[PDB]
Amino acid sequence: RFLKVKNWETDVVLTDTLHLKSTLETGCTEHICMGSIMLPTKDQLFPLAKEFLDQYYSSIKRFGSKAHMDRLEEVNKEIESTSTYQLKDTELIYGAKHAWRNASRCVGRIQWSKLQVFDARDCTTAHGMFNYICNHVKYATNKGNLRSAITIFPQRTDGKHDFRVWNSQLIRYAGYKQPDGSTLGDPANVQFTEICIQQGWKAPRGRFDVLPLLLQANGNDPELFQIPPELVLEVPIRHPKFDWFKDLGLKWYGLPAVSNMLLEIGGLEFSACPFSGWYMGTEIGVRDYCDNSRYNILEEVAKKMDLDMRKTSSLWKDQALVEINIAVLYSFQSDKVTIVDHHSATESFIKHMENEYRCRGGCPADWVWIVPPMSGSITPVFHQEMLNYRLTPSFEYQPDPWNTHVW
Amino acid sequence: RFLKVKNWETDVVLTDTLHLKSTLETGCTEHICMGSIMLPVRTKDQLFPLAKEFLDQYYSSIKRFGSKAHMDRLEEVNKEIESTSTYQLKDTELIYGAKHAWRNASRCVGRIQWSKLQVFDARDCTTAHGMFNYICNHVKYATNKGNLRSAITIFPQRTDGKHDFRVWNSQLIRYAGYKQPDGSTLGDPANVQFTEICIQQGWKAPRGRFDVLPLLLQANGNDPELFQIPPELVLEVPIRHPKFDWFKDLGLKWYGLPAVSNMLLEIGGLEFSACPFSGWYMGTEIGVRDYCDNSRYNILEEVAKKMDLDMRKTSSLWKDQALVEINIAVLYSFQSDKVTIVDHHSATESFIKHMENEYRCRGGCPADWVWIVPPMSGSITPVFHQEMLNYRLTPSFEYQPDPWNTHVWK
Ligand code: HEM
Ligand code: HEM
Ligand SMILES: N=C(NCCC[C@H](N)C(=O)N[C@H]1CN[C@H](C(N)=O)C1)N[N+](=O)[O-]
Ligand SMILES: N=C(NCCC[C@H](N)C(=O)N[C@H]1CN[C@H](C(N)=O)C1)N[N+](=O)[O-]
Ligand SMILES: C[C@H](O)[C@H](O)[C@H]1CNc2nc(N)[nH]c(=O)c2N1
Ligand SMILES: C[C@H](O)[C@H](O)[C@H]1CNc2nc(N)[nH]c(=O)c2N1
Ligand SMILES: [Zn+2]
Repeated sequence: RFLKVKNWETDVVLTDTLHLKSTLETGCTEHICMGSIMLPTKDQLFPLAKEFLDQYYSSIKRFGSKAHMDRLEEVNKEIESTSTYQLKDTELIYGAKHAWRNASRCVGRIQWSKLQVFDARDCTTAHGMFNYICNHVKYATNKGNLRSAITIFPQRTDGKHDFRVWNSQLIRYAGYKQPDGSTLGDPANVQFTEICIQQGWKAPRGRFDVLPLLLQANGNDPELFQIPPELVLEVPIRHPKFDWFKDLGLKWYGLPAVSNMLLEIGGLEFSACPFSGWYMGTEIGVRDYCDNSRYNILEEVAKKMDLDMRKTSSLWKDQALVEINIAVLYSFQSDKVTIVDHHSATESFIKHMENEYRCRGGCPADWVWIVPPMSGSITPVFHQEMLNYRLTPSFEYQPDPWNTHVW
Repeated sequence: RFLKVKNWETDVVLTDTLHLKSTLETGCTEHICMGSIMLPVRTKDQLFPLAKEFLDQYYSSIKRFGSKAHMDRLEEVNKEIESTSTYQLKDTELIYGAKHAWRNASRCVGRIQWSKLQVFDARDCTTAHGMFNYICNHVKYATNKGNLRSAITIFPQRTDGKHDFRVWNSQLIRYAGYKQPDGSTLGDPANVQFTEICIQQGWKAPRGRFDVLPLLLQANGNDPELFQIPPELVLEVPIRHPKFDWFKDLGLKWYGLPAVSNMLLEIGGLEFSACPFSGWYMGTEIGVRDYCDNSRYNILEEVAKKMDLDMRKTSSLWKDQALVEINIAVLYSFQSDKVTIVDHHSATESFIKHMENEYRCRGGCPADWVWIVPPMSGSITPVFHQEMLNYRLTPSFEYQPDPWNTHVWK
């Protein structure tokens, strides 16, 4: 059926048909919605490859052409002979860009077409991966003028020769469980921070220690590598009015780079495909700094501001939250490091949504993830009905490597 | 089938079995989620089974399932339906049904209070004047001079669909809205259409910024009638700030009693089209939505100016800063005038405790994440980190089309 999506702030109604092309399951049913759940053969391969190629040739205005038929049959024969196939560079680039385009949880998709794709399919060792990663980090960082990019390592074969980046993000801070029972550094990485130790790393036992890369090539055991400190751009956090802010000793990295997801293109699976863009202010100030299970710094900032913390009704938590986020955006803009505020980011997404509806007939979006973690209703996306569904190519979650690896 | 729900902040995992008793559809499919969509005369046939389900639930609740009383009631109702095409609920069943419709309301964060609902039986009402009296008594009871008490008033159920009882107002108390020929709006933009209907029906509008609308009441399917709610019964709170003396000069105020009056209460197959209910406000409803929505009073700018914030670039978060102070103002004003109100931190914390309790004693708690998470400071409230399952259980409250779109004028 043809579904319609309305914006209750502007009355604008959009009709969605793109969902009719969805193939994967959402996790919901006619009786139950699981919209807030974080994680809901040669015979299988060709139809997938066919699906992909058809849309590829359709995008290049050559659907049903000789070239299309030729390619479709070449891949077909290749699969029947090699149980798999290889994507042309042009197809790989198209696929990576569309996987981003179809990422329902990403609010920054208005940038989808500008993706720089690095073909790392000729890689064979961990030192090789380290080289490709350093180059990606340096390219995307661009002295502070961040550029979107993704590096694609060799596709899956027999499931035993998988390339995998063990880190969840190329750049993250370590976490250590102290005697006090408390946590030093980022609590979210405690476990990983230990697998590094349990592997050889020499943790400076610090609050903000950039973790090392744990690279896995061809299924072998992962190796560690220190990212050239000179390549890891960091920003000191200070408030544009509270001189005492710098005394908190807070800093964060400028390059957000997810490295544990799986890129699926035409049936082929790329288990190591780290990608990076740039931060939206709230990701750091609200989630990394204020989540109770993270650096949880609200009380500290609350105290230094001297606001009544006796009653929650004084909204001291809210007041403190705003100041921390103003500081983050100020520190990044002052160090000339790319970053976008939730107001600007959400405005762009709405524009992107309208473009996608009139050009592709729709745009899968996960409201739960798209609406910012603070000031939700004062951003335009809060009032925008959204339809979530899965389209391929796509980025998927996958089990951690240390829970499936056979040393 | 068992369904696990996890809180990523506490790692506490809960198991849901209650969904197995869900019957109504959600709108979602196995290929698409419609979780963020605002809006996703029965026959004797589909009536007794609906009646049976409810009665079994009721007798099981009082530990009398299978009792002679339980069996006799089923026979009584069956005979009634086949004999008259419908049936009448006993007072006890109505109270149980009303409380559970609230308990099952997936979009309500105030459910920890469900068992404390005061139910007023207005099923003997026959005229609009009759309805007005019942509503006035409800408003006075619930207000209780500022110490708000939850309540619901239930008018006669639907019969053939042509004698419906309806409260045309969306809320018992709301401010009028007026569109100016220059395109601007005086008052609350959200109530312009209804305000026009009221004027056309003869209401003499004072055309101000905060004029309490009159009640438009429909009884027995007849044309609706206008009634002014006694001013002395409408509790209002002047909004001021604890530190900003200029805030009060913004001339802002709001009523203390939120009273939804356009929903349909479904109990055991019976439909009650007029069932106004009220509780008390959570601060953000007024401060964030009624005052700051671009399509409502939209006071962000004026407030940001007076605070002299840097409004040249959004990156200064002047909207966020102004938003917090306005919400501080709302909470402070209500508490000072001793009118019940709850902040979002307290309300969401209570909901989490309610939800965990329900999972243990009931086996589940349907919840709509999109609606439960507050419209400001989302992630610093426990609910943001709580996975929730949304499904429909009956008794329940449902939306129904606006009466002016379906009413046959006499
Ligand atoms: C251009 C700048 C970009 C911005 C402003 C942006 C912003 C966002 C934000 C705010 C989120 C939510 C993060 C979280 O809460 O964990 C997100 C998620 C995501 N983005 Fe983007 N993004 C950008 C670039 C990218 C790129 C380059 C790709 C891939 C090629 C991408 C793929 C995704 C995916 C797959 C998710 C969901 C990840 C998950 O489930 O953890 N994004 N993005
Ligand atoms: C004790 C005070 C109560 C509080 C703090 C509370 C709070 C809330 C809030 C914050 C919402 C969302 C409002 C919106 O964004 O439009 C809501 C919705 C709702 N509540 Fe409660 N509530 C309370 C009492 C009640 C009562 C007495 C009932 C019924 C007997 C009830 C039934 C519902 C329903 C059905 C909805 C959804 C209405 C809609 O879809 O517009 N609530 N409540
Ligand atoms: N802006 C981002 N954001 C995505 C990565 C940063 C994000 N703030 C983060 O820490 N994501 C983690 C933590 N929670 C997610 C999960 N799925 O559990 C992954 N990416 N980009 O390429 O520009
Ligand atoms: N706290 C409430 N809140 C619900 C009523 C107030 C709410 N803020 C409101 O104005 N609801 C309207 C506007 N949006 C809803 C809709 N369905 O479109 C109804 N109720 N209570 O019983 O205590
Ligand atoms: C339980 C709930 O799904 C979870 O807390 C989600 C909510 N929305 C989110 N939205 C974004 N962007 N990022 C997140 O990590 C989350 N967490
Ligand atoms: C489109 C989206 O569903 C809509 O804006 C919803 C979001 N969450 C909400 N949550 C509450 N409590 N109240 C609302 O009116 C809404 N509006
Ligand atoms: Zn759903």
